Amino acid sequence: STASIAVEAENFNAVGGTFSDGQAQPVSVYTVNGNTAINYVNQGDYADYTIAVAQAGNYTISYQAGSGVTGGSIEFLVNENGSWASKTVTAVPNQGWDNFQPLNGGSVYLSAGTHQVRLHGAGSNNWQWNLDKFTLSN
Ligand SMILES: OC[C@H]1O[C@@H](O)[C@H](O)[C@H](O[C@@H]2O[C@H]3CO[C@@H]([C@@H]2O)[C@@H]3O[C@@H]2O[C@H](CO)[C@H](O)[C@H](O[C@@H]3O[C@H]4CO[C@@H]([C@@H]3O)[C@@H]4O[C@@H]3O[C@H](CO)[C@H](O)[C@H](O[C@@H]4O[C@H]5CO[C@@H]([C@@H]4O)[C@@H]5O)[C@H]3O)[C@H]2O)[C@H]1O
Ligand SMILES: [Ca+2]
Ligand SMILES: [Ca+2]
Ligand SMILES: [Cl-]
Ligand SMILES: [Cl-]
Ligand SMILES: [Cl-]
Repeated sequence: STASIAVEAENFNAVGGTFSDGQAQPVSVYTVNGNTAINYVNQGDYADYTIAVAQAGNYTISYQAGSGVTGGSIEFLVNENGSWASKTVTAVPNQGWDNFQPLNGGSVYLSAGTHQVRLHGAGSNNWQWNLDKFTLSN
């Protein structure tokens, strides 16, 4: 029942958000030290991903995330029949914008099938976090 699904944060299907950050898109892509990541993530911004899951299970979520402020949090949601369902919310340690560190994001039950997942800038700060990737492990 072991399984591992790595998702590159830059590989979102769509991004969204109201915060006026002056960029072409509400969330942007950059590279640092060979790591391609999303940045300019503000409060209320989000990134959507479509994920195929062959093996049903209670997956553990790990993020390769950094932040340069206090009050950034990653909320992981799944779109369940046209309504977003909040799964976990994880504060991101303030250890530097480009300093990605493994971050435990809790667990989420995923059935065998295809899931729309959203990562949302849920924290209190105007500025939230940068993200290299996340992994779902069973
Ligand atoms: O004698 C007094 C008077 O003197 C006059 O000469 C002055 O004009 C003065 O006026 C004051 O001046 C300052 C002090 O009080 C206010 C007053 O007007 C004024 O305060 C400043 O106001 C600015 C707007 O005009 C700003 O708000 C400024 O705050 C800063 O603005 C920028 C720069 O540093 C940050 C700070 O908030 C902010 O930058 C953003 O910071 C984020 C972290 O908080 C983050 O780094 C953002 O960048 C992102 O970082 C990572 C995630 O995504 C990317 C992205 O680049 C990257 O990977 C960053 O943009 C405020 O101090 C008279 O009183
Ligand atoms: Ca933004
Ligand atoms: Ca990446
Ligand atoms: Cl990917
Ligand atoms: Cl939680
Ligand atoms: Cl769950």
